[PDB]
Amino acid sequence: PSLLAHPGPLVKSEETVILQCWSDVRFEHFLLHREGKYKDTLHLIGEHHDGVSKANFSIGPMMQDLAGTYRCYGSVTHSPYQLSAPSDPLDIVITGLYEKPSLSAQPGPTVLAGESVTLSCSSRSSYDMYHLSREGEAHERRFSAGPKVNGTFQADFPLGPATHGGTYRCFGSFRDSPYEWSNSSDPLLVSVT
Repeated sequence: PSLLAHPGPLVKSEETVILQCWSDVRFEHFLLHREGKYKDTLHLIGEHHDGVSKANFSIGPMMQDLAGTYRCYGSVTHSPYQLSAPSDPLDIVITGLYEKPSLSAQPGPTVLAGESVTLSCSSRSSYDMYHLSREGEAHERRFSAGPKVNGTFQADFPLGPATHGGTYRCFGSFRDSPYEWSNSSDPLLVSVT
């Protein structure tokens, strides 16, 4: 069973996101499970169309307790449901809780293919961790304040040789609450020619 967030895993406080469970395997039920100290499971009757089974879970107005790692399971029995193998884990985080950092490009937003571009994320408020996100991509990059316990005001993300353009966003977070992030910085569209 596969699991993906719509429109994505970064969820603004109090908004809602949809986590969709789907498989080729015709499951009558789908159980969306959240790990952690707020572990829980949601259940939805499956739906089959072009030979595929899927369920859309609406993750209620985003709240801190709803953030964390999720996994779903297909099932074909009646409660207690006999569960299939879990999907790959998917982290969901709540954003919009702290002052957005500033995001900028060293060469600049417009660069030549093959030339190096570096993004800097900064803030007058210290963050223990900075996150660099690119629209359309799952992997995120991180920069830690490290062992030091008083956060850091800046994070540089060298992207290396420009290859394809993209829209970037960065966020700050604290060590004691890793799934809770700041408001997004203004998006930075990078163009390569």
